[PDB]
Amino acid sequence: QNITEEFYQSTCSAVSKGYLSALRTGWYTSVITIELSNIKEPKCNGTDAKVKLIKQELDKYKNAVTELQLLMQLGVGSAIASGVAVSKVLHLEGEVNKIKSALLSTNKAVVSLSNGVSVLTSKVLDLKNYIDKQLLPIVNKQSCSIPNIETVIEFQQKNNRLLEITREFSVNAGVTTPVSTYMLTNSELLSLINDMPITNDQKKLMSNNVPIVRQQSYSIMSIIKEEVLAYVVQLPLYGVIDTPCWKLHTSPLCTTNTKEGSNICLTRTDRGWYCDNAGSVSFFPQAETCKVQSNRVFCDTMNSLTLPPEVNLCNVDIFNPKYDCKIMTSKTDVSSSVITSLGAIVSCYGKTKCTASNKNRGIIKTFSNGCDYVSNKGVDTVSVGNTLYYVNKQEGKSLYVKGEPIINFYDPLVFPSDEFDASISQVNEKINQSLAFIRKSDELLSAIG
Amino acid sequence: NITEEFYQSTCSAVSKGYLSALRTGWYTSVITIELSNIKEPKCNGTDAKVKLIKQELDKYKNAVTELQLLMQPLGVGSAIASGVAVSKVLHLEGEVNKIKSALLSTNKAVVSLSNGVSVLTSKVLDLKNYIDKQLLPIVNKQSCSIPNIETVIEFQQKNNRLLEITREFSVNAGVTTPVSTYMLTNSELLSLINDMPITNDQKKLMSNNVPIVRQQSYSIMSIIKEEVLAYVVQLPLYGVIDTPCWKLHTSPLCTTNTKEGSNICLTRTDRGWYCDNAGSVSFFPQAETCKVQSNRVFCDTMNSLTLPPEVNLCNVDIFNPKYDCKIMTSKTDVSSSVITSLGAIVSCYGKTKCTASNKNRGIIKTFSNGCDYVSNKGVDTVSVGNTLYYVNKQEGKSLYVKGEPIINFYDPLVFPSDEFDASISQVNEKINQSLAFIRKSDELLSAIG
Amino acid sequence: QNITEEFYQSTCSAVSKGYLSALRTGWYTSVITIELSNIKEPKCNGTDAKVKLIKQELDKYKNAVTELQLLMQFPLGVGSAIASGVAVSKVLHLEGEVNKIKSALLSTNKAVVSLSNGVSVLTSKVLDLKNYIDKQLLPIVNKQSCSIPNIETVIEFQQKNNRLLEITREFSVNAGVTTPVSTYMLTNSELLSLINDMPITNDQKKLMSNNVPIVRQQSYSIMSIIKEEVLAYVVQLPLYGVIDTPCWKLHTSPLCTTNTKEGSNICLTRTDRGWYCDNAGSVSFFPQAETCKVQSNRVFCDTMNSLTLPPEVNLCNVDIFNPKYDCKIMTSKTDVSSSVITSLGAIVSCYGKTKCTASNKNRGIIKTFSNGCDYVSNKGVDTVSVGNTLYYVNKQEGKSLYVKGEPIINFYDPLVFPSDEFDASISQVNEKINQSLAFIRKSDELLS
Amino acid sequence: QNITEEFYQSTCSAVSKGYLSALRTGWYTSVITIELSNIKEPKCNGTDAKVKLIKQELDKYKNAVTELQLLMQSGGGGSGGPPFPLGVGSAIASGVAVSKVLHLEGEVNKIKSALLSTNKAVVSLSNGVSVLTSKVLDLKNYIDKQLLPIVNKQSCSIPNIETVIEFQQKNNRLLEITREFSVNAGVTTPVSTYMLTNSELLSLINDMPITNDQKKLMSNNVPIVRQQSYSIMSIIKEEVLAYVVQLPLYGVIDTPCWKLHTSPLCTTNTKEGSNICLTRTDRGWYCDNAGSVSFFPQAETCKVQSNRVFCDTMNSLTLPPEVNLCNVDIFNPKYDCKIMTSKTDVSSSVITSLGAIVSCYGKTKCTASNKNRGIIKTFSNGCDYVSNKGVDTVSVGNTLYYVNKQEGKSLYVKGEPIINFYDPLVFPSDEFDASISQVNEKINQSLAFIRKSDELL
Repeated sequence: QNITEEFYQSTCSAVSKGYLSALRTGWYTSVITIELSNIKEPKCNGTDAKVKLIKQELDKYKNAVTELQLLMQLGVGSAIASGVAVSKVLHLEGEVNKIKSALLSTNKAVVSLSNGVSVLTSKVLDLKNYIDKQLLPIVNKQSCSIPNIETVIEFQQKNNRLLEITREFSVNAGVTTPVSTYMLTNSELLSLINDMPITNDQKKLMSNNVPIVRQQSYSIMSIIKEEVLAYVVQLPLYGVIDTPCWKLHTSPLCTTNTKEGSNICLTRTDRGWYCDNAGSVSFFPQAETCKVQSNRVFCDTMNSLTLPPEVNLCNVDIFNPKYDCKIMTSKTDVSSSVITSLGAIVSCYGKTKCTASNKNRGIIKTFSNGCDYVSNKGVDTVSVGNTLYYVNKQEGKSLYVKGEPIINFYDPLVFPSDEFDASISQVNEKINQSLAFIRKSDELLSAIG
Repeated sequence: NITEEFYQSTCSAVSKGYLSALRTGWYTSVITIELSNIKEPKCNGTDAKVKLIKQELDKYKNAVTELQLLMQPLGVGSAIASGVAVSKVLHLEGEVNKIKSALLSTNKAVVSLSNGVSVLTSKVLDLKNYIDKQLLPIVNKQSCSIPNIETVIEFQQKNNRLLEITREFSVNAGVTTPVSTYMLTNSELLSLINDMPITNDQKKLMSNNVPIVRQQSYSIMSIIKEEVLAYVVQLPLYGVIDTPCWKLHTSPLCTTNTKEGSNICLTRTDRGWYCDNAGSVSFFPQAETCKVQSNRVFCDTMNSLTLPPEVNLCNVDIFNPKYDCKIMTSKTDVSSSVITSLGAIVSCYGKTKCTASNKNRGIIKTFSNGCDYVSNKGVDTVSVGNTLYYVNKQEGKSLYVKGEPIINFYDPLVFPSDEFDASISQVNEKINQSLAFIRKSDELLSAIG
Repeated sequence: QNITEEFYQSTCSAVSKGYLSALRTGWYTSVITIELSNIKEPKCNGTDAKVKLIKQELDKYKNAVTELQLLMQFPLGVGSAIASGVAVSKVLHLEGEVNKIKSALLSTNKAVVSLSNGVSVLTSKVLDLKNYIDKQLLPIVNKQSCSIPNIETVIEFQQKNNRLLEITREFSVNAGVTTPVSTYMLTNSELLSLINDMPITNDQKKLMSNNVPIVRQQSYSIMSIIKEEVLAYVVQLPLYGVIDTPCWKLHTSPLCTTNTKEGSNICLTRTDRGWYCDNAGSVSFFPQAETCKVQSNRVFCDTMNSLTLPPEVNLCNVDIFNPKYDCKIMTSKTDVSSSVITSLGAIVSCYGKTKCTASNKNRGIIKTFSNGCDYVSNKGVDTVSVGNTLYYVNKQEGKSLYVKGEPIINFYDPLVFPSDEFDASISQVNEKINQSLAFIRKSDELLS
Repeated sequence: QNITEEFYQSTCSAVSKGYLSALRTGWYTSVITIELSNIKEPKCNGTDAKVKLIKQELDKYKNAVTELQLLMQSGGGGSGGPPFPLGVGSAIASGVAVSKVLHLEGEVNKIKSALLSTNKAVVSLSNGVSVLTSKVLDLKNYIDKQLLPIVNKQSCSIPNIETVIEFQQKNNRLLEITREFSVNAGVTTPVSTYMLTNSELLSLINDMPITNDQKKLMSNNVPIVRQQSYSIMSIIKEEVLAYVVQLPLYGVIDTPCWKLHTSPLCTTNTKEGSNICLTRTDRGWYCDNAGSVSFFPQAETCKVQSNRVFCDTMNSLTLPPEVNLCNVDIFNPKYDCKIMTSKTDVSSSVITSLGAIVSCYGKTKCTASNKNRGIIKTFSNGCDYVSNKGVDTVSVGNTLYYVNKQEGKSLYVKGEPIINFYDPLVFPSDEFDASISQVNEKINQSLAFIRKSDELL
């Protein structure tokens, strides 16, 4: 493999490349079912120790049932419209029954619902069969033939799943992310992925990264009726796979020459993850949304902006004519560090002491005032002020790109020092507007001399 | 049962499993309408029913008048030359009389005409009977009996077919295709199919695909003389049937190696329908010259090429030695899509958006730059740029043939880049030529010592 | 509306601007039904003339029903237009669906119905031959003794049956899919009622309602099923997702040199002629002339017959040598006189001894053309005459402008000009010229 | 359940009306106790398998108790546990106050006596605060009776498998309670069924001193109540474990609410940087509240059921009702509508209660489509609105959004986008926060400077 990183001394930024995309574009929903002997209710004259335990469990099971019935009843959207769509179909009368019939002969079917959706169906727990067979004869009459100890233990363990489904939805109000292991066993998810109408490339991918698939899935609680508990599991579908990705890291760029509170600072405002997606670039500004396993980036495109491919030119030539590169400005000469994919960017301003260091021989570099970068080869920690940032130790090849820090090119009298969201062109229009005051208030003075 | 293979090497796909029905020849039959001779009313009465009956007389008379005017890499065919031959004989002296002689006592007979043209003939409407027995009796006398009201209504209905046949001929120079229920009702068309020198399975074939027969038939106005209207119907004769047909779709195949249009492009040009036929392959290159009902394929051999069965090897290995697969080359860096029988070929080039999507799930593939394929297995639409295509949803078995796109074997500087219809060998002729020059004139530059 | 045209003297091509888009991007399907009576040929042993006329029409109805039962069983791309409406057709083929629509319509003639593959469609009962036959016609003729029918019953049944036969006739020669959707398939009032009931914006309703003929052209009628005494056929209507974006039309004509020795000229023709409409930040390009239909200043096109181009395609009109987009051209040596009549003008390519003329209906010849590519507005011009061909100029009113400049065929050296290129570009010709220059200069340094 | 929505073209913003308030206005706190055994660690020699299992389960019980002691001393749960103009609260401030009273003298004993013949009582504390008090678990009774004569003696008597099993289950709730606390420094949200079973919480809701309408609202929306409730570890002493539970109190109910969605409003009149932008910034939830309008600007301090909006006023501002006049005329006289300006030409879509807002700028593929019909509108540059009338998705670039398919009626209010009235040569585009009037000033300043400057030249 190859993950590489370039550091642009001119812009105090770093682009780390070599990653492969896997972006969520679509959803697949499936219906999961637990089938309950709700009909059950215990009464009998027997009072063995082993009887009490089964009666206690029946109250637990019967409680979870009654509670579950009460519980039944930036770019903005709703993530779970697909699952809620299947949930509302399930409430149509007999739609639940279609599932029961299909799941009579095996525990995994493909039922086509009334809205023309063909969805995987799984029975994952058969509590009606266990109770009605091994339990109901025990506690229906009064002579209440006492069970063996293994039935006390077995019913208790089967009932455990149902109890922690109900615990989950007493605090989640029906919708969880990630979908939990009681919601769906890892073994069941693996069998679901194996049965999904997708490429064999996708199936291998979803199986390799089940933990990621969990975090990007939704459990949506649907119905309890006709002795069936049904909930929808909504899984990610990655339409984009193996396009190039790259991550942008950005730190402030300031003037060190002035030795006061008055200095101009400029920063690339467009950091985050980047992906090629259908002839454009999908950009994820909250890099908190993109999970990375190995060199693969798993993002949900619902959290992206779509940008023209020319945005990549702000990493080559920040002053290019083709893309209006976005920057911010401030007058805060504050030192900080940004740990990158296999390196570290340091901005060191003021009287702060900035260290690069190695766990075998202590301090191995002192930083000048200004913006600098070090590779993760021969550096373990980077210290800025009272902060010790450890550095990522993933293997890869780093590169230092030398250039004049572009903050030097700006003339501090006329610099718009407090631009929150501006660009390279927005800043020059502000500069030239300020020189407009300069020529006009000057040659007005040249009327009397 | 329809199957499909997509060859990724050559950006093409074959749809197998269809059954031939090829137009081998023609069957020409003569259709007669018996007409009373024009007798202008010569009657004075002014009841509204006489006015109405006279009005319909002039529609009839001005229709006989209109028909009197009317009577007086591929090959290049003459479609109705078969039917016109029969029409030409009827124009002869004493031939229309032969039709009358054989049709006094039947509504159908086989008549010998002078040129050895012995053709079946049918009398389909007898207006001379109706006019001379019921109508002009009242209206040809100097003072006219004023008619039945039901005679007014019935005469209009009887005359309707004669008027409509005249209209169809009058706006079509006398030749009509498809053949309508006015030239030939479905009752008579089925009757004629019962009496052709075809095998019974061919009689069944036509009698079930009657719309197809009509589309491929002609109706040639021939003569109006001797109280007789006659026109020639030309019905297709399907002499080769139930033999295997496969359809070849092809799409452009280009390198994406460089950006900014430095690419070379290659496209198979043999796209169309192929059918086994008497030890050869009939090739129909204009997929409109074929119709498809169910898994059947009605093609017209007149628009066909006869190819040796070795042409099929181009689908197996495009660099086979026996057949020289027709290819074209250009630099067309545009995106396109072909809907196959149970899939879609996508040739996504440049920076276009190309996706396959499912109606309930959303985007499920996002194609990379190059030639790919999706099957209708869980795919409902393909979108290329702004164009949205719908895939066929028939039940089928589609196989992806992995291989290397042969546009990469070719060097981008030896490539004859604008050849309309060359072959693999004709290009390798020009690669061999353009190569041989450079090595010589570069080795000629060696001996400057 | 304001229409403008510019003639680019440098590329022998004019661009008409100012049209307004209506690009069909999706389909809507409706199920149109005719409720039938399906009663057998009658046992009434009767002879009166009004009985005979009724029997003739009944066997017309029977034959039409049986005729319908037997019905069932270049840089561009390729699709199936009716694939959307064939979805709904085969939903109907499943038992249960026909009963659904029958229940929804036995009390009212218009409905919204949810078919079981997940589609909600408007459905209409347009003709009810069941209850007419069963209550006016079946009574008197299902008995061996026939009551003689009324005459106005004979006239009316023949009128009602007429639509069923006409729809049968249309389906019978068109394999069961028809375009345009006739007035027998859907009368004008029924269409405007559908348009009202569509879940479309209140603007698209105005567009379709005021362009009913064009909606007919880009629509389909799909014969679907007969059973349960119900005839149903699916009607598929255009949905113009793109509306009122700017559109423009590009006209092109061969641009050649004029120097005189027959067989010693190089030619060069822009090849991107067709319709262009702005569409979702790109340019949809309709290179087939037939596909786009122009009514008023509006251009109706089917997006499935289009190629999507980067917006920089438009720069080919202001600068064919532009850095960004490689403009598509073809070359040759075969130069003939020919004219292209534009939206509000005419391009004349006059070459050789051919005489070329523009003339007014009163002033006679108002222009005589020089050899080479030229233009003339439709202002005070009625006909253009190139050789023995007389073209008429369009008399649409609009403003036009003559962008003067040097024909680019002049810049090219005839002795290296690639004169065979069929589908080439400005840059492809540039590559081939630089190549042929090098070969000649290669042999020059390899003569020394 | 008549949800309706209007879209204002002039300001690029839609309002959903017809929701019902359920506002959290205050807190109810109740004390919950678990009786504990002061059992010393097993004192006997025993090696039977079942003696081992009971010994282990006692250690889990004993360890969990010293763990809970570690919480109640180091800290004790007593903690201090926002956008542009908002305030800053202290959620557990109410509950911790009751937690500290329990550390006083005899307040533990008042409860212990008050919960002797019952397991639910009312205690009036040493400060006059009357709190419901519930004993949920009695481990002292079980450990001392069924469990102590085994461990007490010099040689352990072997227990049953049933005693081994039943103790594992009685012990369980105490351990899970200790787990939750040990991982949260003794303050937990939401309140779990371990902290408080649905049986206990619905019984607790009934006994509370609140209206009948409040009881109905709370007893139905149990998960929302759990999400909005805190559980504060308080004290372990006196052989009693007691923790405070802080429940939301809905003092405002059934008043009308509405939600405002906004999007950028950018001039399309030019190419690339020449465009200038306006955007309303008062988006969020509004509810009529005591003749004022409570504004919830983070719409996710609110949770939404059918028709019903559960907001928390700690994240609210209080506004005069004239604020709604911003949704009929952004240039109104009474209230100064707050906006923001920029030069940011990137497309964006908002999903509303029953519609979609699309801000298509530059060259994005902005599109709204249907499951079975395909694209039913391609947006052109500007700010447009589509309802969910047979609309299932909206695509902006590569991003697919699903429209709300809520059943309701939608109104498109036509108007001139106000961004077209502003002179782009003298327009201010820095404003993180500004009002309509504040922008008119900065334009009055600039245009009146050129009044004087035109004079002198």
